[PDB]
Amino acid sequence: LTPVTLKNGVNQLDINQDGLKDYVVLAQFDNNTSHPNLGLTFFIHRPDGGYSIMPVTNSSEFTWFDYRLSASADFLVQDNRLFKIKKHYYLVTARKTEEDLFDVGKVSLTIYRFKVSRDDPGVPLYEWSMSKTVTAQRSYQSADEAYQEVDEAMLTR
Amino acid sequence: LTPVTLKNGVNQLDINQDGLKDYVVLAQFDNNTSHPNLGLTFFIHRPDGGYSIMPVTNSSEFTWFDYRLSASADFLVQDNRLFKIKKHYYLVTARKTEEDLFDVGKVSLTIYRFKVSRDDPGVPLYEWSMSKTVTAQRSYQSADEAYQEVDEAMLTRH
Ligand code: NA
Ligand code: NA
Repeated sequence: LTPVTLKNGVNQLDINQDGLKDYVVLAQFDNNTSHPNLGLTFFIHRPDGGYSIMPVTNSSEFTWFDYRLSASADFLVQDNRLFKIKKHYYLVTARKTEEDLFDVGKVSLTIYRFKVSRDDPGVPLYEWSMSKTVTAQRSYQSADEAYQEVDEAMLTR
Repeated sequence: LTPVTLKNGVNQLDINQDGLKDYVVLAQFDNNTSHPNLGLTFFIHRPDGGYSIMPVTNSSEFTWFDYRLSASADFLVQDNRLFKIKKHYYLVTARKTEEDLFDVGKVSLTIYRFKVSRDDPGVPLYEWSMSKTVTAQRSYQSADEAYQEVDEAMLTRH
């Protein structure tokens, strides 16, 4: 188990383990605040030379953004982070789940697998598909603190 | 006007023309239909080394997609294309404007120019800002056909 660090911009990773390097692009949306929201955009390299942009699950968006409560305090309400076991990549969303998002609180970790669907019309060819949601053991100020609990048994089924 | 030649994937182009290469990513949304939806995603290189993802104007999205009337249609209702005049880049959206999208019809061309809005409250730092919309002078089956009318005079403000 490795959490996967990402460089600003293009990261060449082989998310679907087929020998062609894909892109994970790490960028931020700058709309002029102290803590711009970082977003991840996934592009799967196709053998025909095209790049297939992956959707956000349960969304019409194609970039996975972090979320912060307002312009102001330095903590995350929602975060995303990539993990890898051997050749397999997993995307994990950490989210503060209590009503008072400002306080130290419970955090849910949603584990997504890479899923290829080749088959049903109108379904994405390449998507992140939920495998497991767990509640972190500790309460935290910032969602990203929960990733310190992620281990091999939590990612796999 | 010949459009900007994009390769599939990352195109390293200096969109705001400040000397730092930015990314224009050409990709497709594959959703088990007869046609992929082609999309452009823009990332502006910042001095601190970060990349700033540009929003789609008047939208919650961050990729500019082409659009068809239905899964199997062999024409576009909406397209986007990059052009360049001297050092400036212009994003041009072609859209079929009539309710009856299936028939040959009027197409609009919305020209966007690059705009920086620095330290301005809650406004995107980097955006495509509408310069002008023009109605193409011929009616077309597919919106991308109207790019044949694009020229220097259409693109630049002065
Ligand atoms: Na790959
Ligand atoms: Na630039």
